[PDB]
Amino acid sequence: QINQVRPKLPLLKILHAAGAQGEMFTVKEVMHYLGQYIMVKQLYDQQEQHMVYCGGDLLGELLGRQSFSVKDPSPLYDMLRKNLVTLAT
Ligand SMILES: CC(C)Oc1cc(C#N)ccc1C1=N[C@@H](c2cccc(Cl)c2)[C@@H](c2ccc(Cl)cc2)N1C(=O)N1CCNC(=O)C1
Repeated sequence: QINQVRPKLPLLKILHAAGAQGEMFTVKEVMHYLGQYIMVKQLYDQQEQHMVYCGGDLLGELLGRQSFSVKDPSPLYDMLRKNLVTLAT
């Protein structure tokens, strides 16, 4: 057993649509399922594989924006700030 926290139903949907290893994880575990989700869903640019385009996806509707970069993680962590509680203080 993991001994960690469950994100809300829409966010858990992204992670399960990716194939997550439970319903209880840390920020660093939950966000790893986004990387595998995009790699399976191939939501990145043809020109820039590290640039992500979630427009029309559940992950995009949940982000509230069609795009972010592997070099700019900020809006993911902000979508977690209010969806997911962590050990961090
Ligand atoms: C899925 C595409 C976009 O990912 C990549 C492609 C490239 C290129 N060119 C370079 C890097 C990745 C990358 N970098 C990480 C990452 C770590 C920390 C922060 C962030 Cl934001 C990203 C993580 C990932 C995790 C969450 C998300 Cl939301 C998206 C992507 N991520 C991967 O999931 N990877 C890299 C390793 N092998 C794989 O098969 C997939």
